[PDB]
Amino acid sequence: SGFRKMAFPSGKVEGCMVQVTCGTTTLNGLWLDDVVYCPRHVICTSEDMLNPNYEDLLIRKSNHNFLVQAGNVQLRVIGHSMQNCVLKLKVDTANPKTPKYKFVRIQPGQTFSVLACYNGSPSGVYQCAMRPNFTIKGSFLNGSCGSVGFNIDYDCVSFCYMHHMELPTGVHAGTDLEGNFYGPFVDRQTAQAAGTDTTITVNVLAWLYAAVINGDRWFLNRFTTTLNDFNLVAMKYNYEPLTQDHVDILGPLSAQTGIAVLDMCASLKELLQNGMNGRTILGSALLEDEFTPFDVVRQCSGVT
Amino acid sequence: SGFRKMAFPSGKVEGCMVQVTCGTTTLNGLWLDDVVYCPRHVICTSEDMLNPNYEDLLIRKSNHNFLVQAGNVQLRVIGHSMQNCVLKLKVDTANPKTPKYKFVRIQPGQTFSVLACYNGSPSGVYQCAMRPNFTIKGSFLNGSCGSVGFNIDYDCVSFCYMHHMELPTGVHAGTDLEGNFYGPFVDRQTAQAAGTDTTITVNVLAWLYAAVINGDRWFLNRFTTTLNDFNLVAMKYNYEPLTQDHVDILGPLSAQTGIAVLDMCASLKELLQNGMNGRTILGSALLEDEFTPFDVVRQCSGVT
Ligand SMILES: *CC(=O)N1CCC(NC(=O)c2ccccc2)CC1
Ligand SMILES: *CC(=O)N1CCC(NC(=O)c2ccccc2)CC1
Repeated sequence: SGFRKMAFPSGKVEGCMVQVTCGTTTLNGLWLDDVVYCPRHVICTSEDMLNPNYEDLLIRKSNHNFLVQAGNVQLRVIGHSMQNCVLKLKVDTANPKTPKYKFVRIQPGQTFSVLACYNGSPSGVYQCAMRPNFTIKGSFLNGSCGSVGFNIDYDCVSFCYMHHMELPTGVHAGTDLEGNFYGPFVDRQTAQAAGTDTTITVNVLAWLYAAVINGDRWFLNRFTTTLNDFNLVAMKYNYEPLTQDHVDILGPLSAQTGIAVLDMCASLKELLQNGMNGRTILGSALLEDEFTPFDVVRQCSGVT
Repeated sequence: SGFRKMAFPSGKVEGCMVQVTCGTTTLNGLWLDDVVYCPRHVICTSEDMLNPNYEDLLIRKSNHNFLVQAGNVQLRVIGHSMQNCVLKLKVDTANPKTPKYKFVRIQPGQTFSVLACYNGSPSGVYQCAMRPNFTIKGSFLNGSCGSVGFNIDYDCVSFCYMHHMELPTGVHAGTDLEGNFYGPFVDRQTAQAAGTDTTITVNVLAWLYAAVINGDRWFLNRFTTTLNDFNLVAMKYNYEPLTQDHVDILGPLSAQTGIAVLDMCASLKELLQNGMNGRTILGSALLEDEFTPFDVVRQCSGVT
């Protein structure tokens, strides 16, 4: 029993983190096979970052200007290219610790672990979600750019995120590992405001299932609802619309608990309308939305 | 910016987890040097667990009854002893992945990372605290016993916890790595009830500092208090008494923010008396008490 916000074990990814220095800027790179991936803003002076022309800035850079250090050993750079907003530094040595890996582009609502690094050294690991506004709510200080987000399927690491930007509101923007930003954000120090941070309805319901499975049941009630009725209340409270696809995805948790998805919807409706009344659910005073249905089944069944 | 519940990177500990089977019971062991550490209840039948005599049960066990598997390779057991509530299985091979390590016994209020494992395989990592009642609030299913709690100081892993027991109330009890239970708990299926789960006052204050550092400031007020006055309000709300030692420990966060510890005490007093009024602090609707002052400085300065 018990239910915790849980990160993937980080060893496989720890084995891929290096330090990248270009001029006076140090941040993190990802070493997979003979390629090191890093944010292209490594080539910027703080000055450049106001309106950088990356193709023009890159012309002034040679392979020998990209200092790549794995622990205390230097790596030899034999090539460099820009793909979107990442640099790919080709090195003469394949990472001997390369795990099986994929590059995946996740959807909003999907969760992943972040290994926060500084100067290519891991500081900690925590669980995130891609927000509906395509931001993430991270912990990232100067030097943490190039930290990555990942899922693990048994022995295969799926890299979904590389950290690039803090918005003036203290939320975070980055890319997939092809260097394409999640959402409308750019690697430029400009006016960029996040949209509405809506709540991931399907994740909340999954977490309500996790609560029942673990003994927290006070919020169960005698009511049901419809998708359309529920969605009226979702709209008013800035929750994502619930689709039949979301209902279908919650089917296994429905099966295990014997609580129909739409009955659990009626519980969530009352919680939105009435509040918690100073009570808690799995040690939280608000409705948690950074557990996917997949996360809940994984943790409640003990997958490794 | 940003502040997240953050676990230590888990690679160093992943490299120490093995599977231990005695009869029909499988759980996790910790392989450091040529010793595998595991809960002595591995030798129990579910039946034994009502009133086990461990010395008598152990007589019926030989080295060859302890099946120890590191990934897919079996380890040869050449010795076994009981120390308190752990078994030490001597193996003929030193773990080549042994990190620098210590065994430490932590105090209530101190935090640590747990690497949840099943059949010697890591499933995830999360941050905990030793509760004032000497329980922890974990996520532990059947097969997770022998999972360990740790801190990392740069390159040295300090092992503080091994998972042994779930109480009927869904909270968790275990040992240090000398096999001594935290608190009054025993490895017996009996009536064991946790005491008052009081709030770790010094941790809450540390987290309030983390909030100010990261821009969440609405709860700052025009008031101050005294240790004695604050402690009257702490008592009523089941908070640990605040000592001068705790004030001294918060000094650096005091220095950095320029908010006197006793002013921050007056903020915490008003929050206890008035509630959150539907507002949040670092994305939480309750006062977080599983960040130590040390955790807050570490994360806010980016130590690796
Ligand atoms: C995220 C990361 O590690 N970095 C990106 C930000 C870099 N610093 C700056 O360019 C900067 C900070 C503040 C004002 C102006 C410029 C450090 C590396
Ligand atoms: C924690 C862990 O991995 N284990 C301890 C509990 C073991 N199961 C039992 O002895 C048991 C469970 C339920 C009823 C009776 C006995 C599995 C291993």
